[PDB]
Amino acid sequence: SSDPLVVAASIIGILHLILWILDRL
Repeated sequence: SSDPLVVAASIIGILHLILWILDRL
């Protein structure tokens, strides 16, 4: 639904950002 999709997308973006920061370090 509209509430679960936006939450899922947000978690995905956060995980990608964390991975990128770990690679830069």
